[PDB]
Amino acid sequence: TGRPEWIWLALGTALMGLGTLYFLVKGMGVSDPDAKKFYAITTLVPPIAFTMYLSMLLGYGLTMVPFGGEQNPIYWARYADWLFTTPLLLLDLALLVDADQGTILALVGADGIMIGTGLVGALTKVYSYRFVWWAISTAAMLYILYVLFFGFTSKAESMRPEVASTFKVLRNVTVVLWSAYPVVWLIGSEGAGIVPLNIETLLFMVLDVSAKVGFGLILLRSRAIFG
Ligand SMILES: *C/C=C(C)/C=C/C=C(C)/C=C/C1=C(C)CCCC1(C)C
Repeated sequence: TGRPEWIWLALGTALMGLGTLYFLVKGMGVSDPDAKKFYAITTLVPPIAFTMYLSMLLGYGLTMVPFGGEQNPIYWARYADWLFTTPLLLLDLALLVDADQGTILALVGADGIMIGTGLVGALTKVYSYRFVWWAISTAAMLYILYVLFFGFTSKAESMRPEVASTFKVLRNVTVVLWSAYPVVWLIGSEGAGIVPLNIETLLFMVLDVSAKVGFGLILLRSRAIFG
């Protein structure tokens, strides 16, 4: 076919593939057991994004959903990707500040609701209900951010400054990048259709890559990962 944003899918697959190998390589030359924990988790995040980007580049994970008088193109492979990568990122932040089991389970659960309702909204045919789902998905997100900001940050103070300070950088990159997603969804293909798919795809890879490979790098090159 050759859709305009394939170029962006091509750069997403590429960046994610590099990050994967570099983390893999760096992670298997590490003997520390906790370092090993963070490395296994993080190195798992980019490959999952890689395959989902590949398929899309190659033509899968796309479906035409009717609404607005149009047959709209929704890249659902995007959710099959985030469903597994967002909770692995949360877990990565949660292990850092020694979050409790209830917090994690709730952060991950809340995270399950967000990608699920978001997907249901991306699939919904009554135009206005799409925004209802989008609404529930976003509120689930605000709960997660509130927890990362209010809860986690507090427990990171029971950690060394090197640890509390690697966390606030990662928590900040997460608050800023996550904040953007619901807005992209809104003004683009899933929502208003103001921003065309090709610019939306570009916006999405820039965030996906910053939030994954960007997040991983900062985390795995830190000394705070060591037990
Ligand atoms: C590697 C991928 C990351 C860090 C993805 C983060 C994705 C989000 C924070 C997505 C959020 C969404 C909403 C708040 C509502 C509408 C639909 C979503 C799934 C785009």
